[PDB]
Amino acid sequence: KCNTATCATQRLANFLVHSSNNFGAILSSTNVGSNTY
Amino acid sequence: KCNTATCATQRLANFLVHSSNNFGAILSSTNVGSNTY
Amino acid sequence: KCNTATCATQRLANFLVHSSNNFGAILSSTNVGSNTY
Amino acid sequence: TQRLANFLVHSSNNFGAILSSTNVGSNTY
Amino acid sequence: TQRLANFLVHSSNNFGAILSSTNVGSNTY
Amino acid sequence: TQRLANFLVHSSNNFGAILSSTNVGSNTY
Amino acid sequence: KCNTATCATQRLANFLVHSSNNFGAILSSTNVGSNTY
Amino acid sequence: KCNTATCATQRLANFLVHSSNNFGAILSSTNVGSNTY
Amino acid sequence: KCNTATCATQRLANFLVHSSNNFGAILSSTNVGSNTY
Amino acid sequence: TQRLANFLVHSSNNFGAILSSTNVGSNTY
Amino acid sequence: TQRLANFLVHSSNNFGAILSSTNVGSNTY
Amino acid sequence: TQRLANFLVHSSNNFGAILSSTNVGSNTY
Repeated sequence: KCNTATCATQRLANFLVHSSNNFGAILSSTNVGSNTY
Repeated sequence: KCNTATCATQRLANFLVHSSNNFGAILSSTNVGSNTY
Repeated sequence: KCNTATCATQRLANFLVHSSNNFGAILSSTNVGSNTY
Repeated sequence: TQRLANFLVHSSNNFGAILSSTNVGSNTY
Repeated sequence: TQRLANFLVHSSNNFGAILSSTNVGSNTY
Repeated sequence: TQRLANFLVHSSNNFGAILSSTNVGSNTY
Repeated sequence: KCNTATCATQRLANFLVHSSNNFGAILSSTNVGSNTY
Repeated sequence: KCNTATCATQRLANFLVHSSNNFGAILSSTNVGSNTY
Repeated sequence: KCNTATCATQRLANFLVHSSNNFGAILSSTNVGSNTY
Repeated sequence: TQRLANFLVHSSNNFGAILSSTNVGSNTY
Repeated sequence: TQRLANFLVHSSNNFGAILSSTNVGSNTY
Repeated sequence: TQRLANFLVHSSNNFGAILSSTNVGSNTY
């Protein structure tokens, strides 16, 4: 390939595997800036 | 390829796998800026 | 390819797989700016 | 035997500038 | 035996500028 | 035997500038 | 007057004299909530 | 007056004299909530 | 007056004299909540 | 001797909910 | 002798909820 | 003799909730 001069190479292999198998109950509440009076 | 001069290469391989298999109940509430009086 | 000079190459391969198989109940509420009196 | 007398006088005299804001139960976004 | 007397006088005299805002139950976005 | 007398006078005289803000129950974002 | 019992008296004499004699120039600007772009 | 019993008296004499004699220039600006861009 | 019993008296005499004689220049600026960009 | 090449691609794919507020020069009272 | 190449790609993929507020030059009272 | 190459890729993938507030030049009272 670069036999003679100045050859730069960045090799990036990124693999992401997000898996959620929910055989059940997940409950979530996000209350940002909310208020209860 | 770049036998002589100044060859740059960025190689990016990105693979993302988001999988959600919900065999069940997911409950979610996002209350942003909301208010309850 | 670029035997002589000044060759640049950005190689980007992006693969995204979002899969949701919901064999069940998902409930979601987003209340932004909403208010309840 | 209750003898009750209540006398109330409210007197307001503005000779200038009044600015008022009340937000019982508001939300400003 | 209840003898009750209630006297109320409200008197407002503006000689200038009044500005008022009330938002019982409002939302401004 | 209750003999009760309540006398209340409220008198406000502005000769200049008044600014007021009240937010019982508000949210400003 | 109240020789025997339970006499109450509130005596209020209020006198207000606002006088402005302007032998000259008064300039005033009230800009409430106004905006200039 | 109240020779025998329970006589109360509040005596209030209020006198206010606001006088402005402006033989000259008064300049005033009140900018509440105003904005200039 | 109250020779026998329980006689209370509050005596209030209030006199206020605000006088401004401006033989000259008064300049005033009140900028509440105002902004200049 | 200027040789100029500018290539720009903007690609936006919403698969869900987007809420946006911009107040360049506003005032909410 | 200027040889210039500029390549820009912006790619945004929302798969969910986005909320944004920008107040360059605002005032909320 | 300037040979210039600039390559920029911005890629954003939200799979969830994003909340953002920016107040370059604001005032909240």
